[PDB]
Amino acid sequence: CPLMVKVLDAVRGSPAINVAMHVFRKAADDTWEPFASGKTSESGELHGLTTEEEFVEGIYKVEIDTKSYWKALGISPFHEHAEVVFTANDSGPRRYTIAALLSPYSYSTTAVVTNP
Amino acid sequence: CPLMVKVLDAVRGSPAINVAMHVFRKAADDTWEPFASGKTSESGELHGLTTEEEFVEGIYKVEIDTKSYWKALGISPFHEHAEVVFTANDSGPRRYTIAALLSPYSYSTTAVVTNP
Amino acid sequence: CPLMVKVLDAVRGSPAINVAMHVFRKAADDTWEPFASGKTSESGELHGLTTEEEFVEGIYKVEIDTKSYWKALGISPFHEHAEVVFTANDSGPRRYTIAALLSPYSYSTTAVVTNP
Amino acid sequence: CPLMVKVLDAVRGSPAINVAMHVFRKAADDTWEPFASGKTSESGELHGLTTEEEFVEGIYKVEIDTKSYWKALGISPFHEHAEVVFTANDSGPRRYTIAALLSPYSYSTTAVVTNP
Ligand SMILES: Oc1cc(O)cc(/C=C/c2ccc(O)cc2O)c1
Ligand SMILES: Oc1cc(O)cc(/C=C/c2ccc(O)cc2O)c1
Ligand SMILES: Oc1cc(O)cc(/C=C/c2ccc(O)cc2O)c1
Ligand SMILES: Oc1cc(O)cc(/C=C/c2ccc(O)cc2O)c1
Ligand code: NA
Ligand code: NA
Ligand code: NA
Ligand code: NA
Repeated sequence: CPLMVKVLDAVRGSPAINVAMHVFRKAADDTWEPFASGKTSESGELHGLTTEEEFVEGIYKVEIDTKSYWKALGISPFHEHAEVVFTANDSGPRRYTIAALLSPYSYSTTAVVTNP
Repeated sequence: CPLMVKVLDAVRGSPAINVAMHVFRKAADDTWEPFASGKTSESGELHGLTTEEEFVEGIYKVEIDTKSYWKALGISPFHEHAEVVFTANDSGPRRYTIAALLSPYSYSTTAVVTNP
Repeated sequence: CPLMVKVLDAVRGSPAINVAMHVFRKAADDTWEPFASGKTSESGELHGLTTEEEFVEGIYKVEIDTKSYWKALGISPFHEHAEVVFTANDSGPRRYTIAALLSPYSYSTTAVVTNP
Repeated sequence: CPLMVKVLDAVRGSPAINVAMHVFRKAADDTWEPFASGKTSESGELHGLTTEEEFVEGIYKVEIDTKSYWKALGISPFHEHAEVVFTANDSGPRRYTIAALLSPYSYSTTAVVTNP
């Protein structure tokens, strides 16, 4: 799994389940092209977004729909989404885990990058 | 101050000085219109971005050039930038402080929203 | 200010007001000796904890009563308290700002250390 | 696994490997009794600290030796350790994952609490 996203809920102390996210890749004309999308599982994880062959060098954006998550819990949050923009694979293939820890007015995000 | 941004360095335990950022506002066609910009002071703060009259309801994006900050310290960071996307002023004017705490592979952000 | 503590609420997007904390200093027998205390102001800040002359080399512990803060909001939090343990003044006086960003099941803390 | 701890490195974008930690439980006389200890694996995880039978209701403290971790990388960090103090199992048995995201002058920590 070259790209995995894990989302945690800092209010409830749980994985953030059924969180939608969209991945984009910067095109040659500097526009954001749709790349992949999905929803987190009961473990707060989204696996299977891409493959080694498809996940080429580039600038990628993961846009996590935190707003819908909070609104479904009756909370009016601050952010429209949490987004993570990064260059991937520019020194050869790597495995990326993007983690996001969510609160209504705050988020933290980190990356774990491993060389297979 | 209708909109202030404060940036902190989690590696050195200091304000993040001379950090550049642009602020955009979403246009009716979903493109990002230039709205404000600047760089952080020696206190890690950027004041004077906008005025109360100009800062009306909209979706705003603060795009913080964290990559240039880390590169100046000889550190190859994960993110291209840190971005904070939020609706502002939908219930009339508020004062917004956006804080960002930076590490090479991670950032945390929070908002303090106060009614004038 | 030799030692200041700032506390933020990640659920409500506000300073964390009226948050109680005690500061201890490690004694020669490894017990924690009372050193300072107070509660945060309407700005979420606690100033005036110590003076430069009294604040010498030692291991200090700031114990922030986050549990009482969340319980006052009807929220059952995870932590008994947030604690920040650090050596201070080992290279002579410095000014320390300890910031804590609170959620019910999570907290983040950072330090800003400045040379007078 | 009733208690698991996961530690991540925000500077290097990696699991925090070989991080020592000590777990204590508050005794009837309000002292901290040694409860368990171990070191994180190559995945940054420490499993097997305790068992369902041993992990009774109580106040627990996880003290993560972040100082030695940073010093081994040539970094003089701010904190002596990162500590997590919490009541466990007071409504019946739960499974706890404690996560900590480490930087030299900052740490974030969260808990995921699940009912088996
Ligand atoms: O506490 C810490 C930890 C750590 O990993 C690095 C530093 C200092 C970094 C640094 C790099 C380049 C430069 O021109 C100046 C600097 O201070 C301080
Ligand atoms: O943006 C958010 C999110 C969220 O989950 C809760 C709040 C407000 C909480 C609250 C609770 C008790 C009280 O007396 C006052 C309060 O404001 C605001
Ligand atoms: O651990 C963390 C995470 C994070 O996202 C922010 C902070 C501190 C933010 C901050 C905001 C306003 C202000 O006047 C001062 C501040 O330090 C601390
Ligand atoms: O306090 C924080 C802040 C933050 O941004 C992330 C975490 C947890 C991240 C995480 C990453 C990979 C994984 O397999 C599991 C995880 O829990 C904890
Ligand atoms: Na290359
Ligand atoms: Na409105
Ligand atoms: Na010294
Ligand atoms: Na009980």
